[PDB]
Amino acid sequence: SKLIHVPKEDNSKEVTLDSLLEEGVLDKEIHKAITRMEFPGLTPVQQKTIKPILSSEDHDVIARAKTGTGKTFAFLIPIFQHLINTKFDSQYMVKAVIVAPTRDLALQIEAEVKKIHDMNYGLKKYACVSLVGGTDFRAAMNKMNKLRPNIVIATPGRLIDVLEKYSNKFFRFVDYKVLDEADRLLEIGFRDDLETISGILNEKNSKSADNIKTLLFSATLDDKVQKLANNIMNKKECLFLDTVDKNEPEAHERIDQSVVISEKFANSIFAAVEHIKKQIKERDSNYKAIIFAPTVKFTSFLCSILKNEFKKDLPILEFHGKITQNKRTSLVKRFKKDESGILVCTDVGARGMDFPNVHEVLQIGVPSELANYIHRIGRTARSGKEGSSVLFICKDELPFVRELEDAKNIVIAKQEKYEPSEEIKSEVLEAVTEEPEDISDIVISLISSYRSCIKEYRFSERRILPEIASTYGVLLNDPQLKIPVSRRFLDKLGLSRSPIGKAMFEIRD
RNA sequence: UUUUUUUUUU
Ligand SMILES: Nc1ncnc2c1ncn2[C@@H]1O[C@H](COP(=O)(O)OP(=O)(O)O)[C@@H](O)[C@H]1O
Ligand code: BEF
Ligand SMILES: [Mg+2]
Repeated sequence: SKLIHVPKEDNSKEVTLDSLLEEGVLDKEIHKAITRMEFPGLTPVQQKTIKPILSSEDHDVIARAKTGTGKTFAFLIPIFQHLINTKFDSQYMVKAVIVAPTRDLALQIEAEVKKIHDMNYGLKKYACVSLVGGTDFRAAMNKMNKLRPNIVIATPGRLIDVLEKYSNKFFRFVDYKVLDEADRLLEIGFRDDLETISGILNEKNSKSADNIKTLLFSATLDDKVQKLANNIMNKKECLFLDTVDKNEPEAHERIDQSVVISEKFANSIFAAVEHIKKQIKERDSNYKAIIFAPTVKFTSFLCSILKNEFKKDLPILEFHGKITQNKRTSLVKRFKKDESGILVCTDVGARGMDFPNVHEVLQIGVPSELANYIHRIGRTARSGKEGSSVLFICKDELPFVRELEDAKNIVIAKQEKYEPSEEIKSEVLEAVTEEPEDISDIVISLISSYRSCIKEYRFSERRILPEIASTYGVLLNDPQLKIPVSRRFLDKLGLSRSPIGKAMFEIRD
């Protein structure tokens, strides 16, 4: 299908809510709702995308805009307008399906729809229901029946669950599907699900298999996403609306980025603790930060350390996929409103989540995918605010920083070295209450995660894997100690005849 | 000795 590039333009006429109203693109009722939010104007992505999404042309839309620049309302606004435009047709049916890669992001988008409802009660008739995992299925279906929503927000697993059973009842008149964080939803592990979703919606559609228009939004996408999306894009033409230059880096330029390089992976823990200590002192505890970590087990561990160091100074919140969904939702609600605190999380929190006035994003180790560097640091410097980011890595992780330059054109100007004092090591290690078996579980989780990104980040396996494994000895304060394991375990992992494996593990069976 | 998420509260 034909990709029509509309690149970033410098001197184009400003689009406003009033101008869209006067032109007849927006109804008074949606104009009202957004106006009462009292935004200075519409963000570039909003100015660029609202009219084309609503256009009577037979096209799909792809939109790139940097983190925190209003992509959500960029699709919610025209969606509401479409509901108003067709308000007498199929009024009890879902007309827009919005898909997101995490439950908390889907629930956030639902909360944004609710903000529109609250700014004009006249829009409550265009109801919305979220379909996400970890919530009561029956209770959600009762809500579908009671409210008969025109907008569904969902995560892929639960949506498929619902579609396999109820696609005929609610989903035969869908006109739009939106993939928020589209590049993530088209990666392995989501792509098959999005193709299943798209296939069901297209099959069940009462007009035709090509009726549904598809909108793709992300801070990170290019021409290659069209290929990946080929099986789910129905229309003969695709409009690519870009608010970023082709050779311009996708990272938000307002973010003051730095990297702190240690000799050992474990030393990044001490570096982060000292950094947070300094920030709490210098900002007089007026400090709101997010710290990312590679695995669930390590995130949980890092949270324990940070509570011991800092719970007296600030709240420490633990956020990952093994936290119950009720608790995930309450901590998201709290961190959105809190002035200060530290959110400790996995990449569950890397994309989309809008926590106002985060001062700093910290990272211990590398993200789960290259693009997530940009999304992680984009949790700060949102909606015109300032922000900083610090990447804490060890020397053997440096090829990641080179790949950011080579692949994504991101050059981190501020780079410095770190070496922990014996004092900070003793302070941090003494409060660790984990048993050796727990430390083994934690470090093994790191070995497995780092192993899966060796090719992507161009790591040297022979250096990175022993370095990660050596974290076990460092945390037990005995550098020559190796991780005790069984031969069957080493066989499973695939390192039983390797010198790399012998440097990491001791076969204490 | 589940590597980030993602139905299985249908
Ligand atoms: N026109 C606007 N002017 C100022 N702030 C806005 C505008 N539209 C949305 N916002 C705010 O910007 C923040 C980030 O929006 P979001 O849609 O999450 O960004 P993105 O999805 O592009 O990362 C939200 O708090 C939202 O209320
Ligand atoms: F690009 Be955003 F932080 F959803
Ligand atoms: Mg977003």
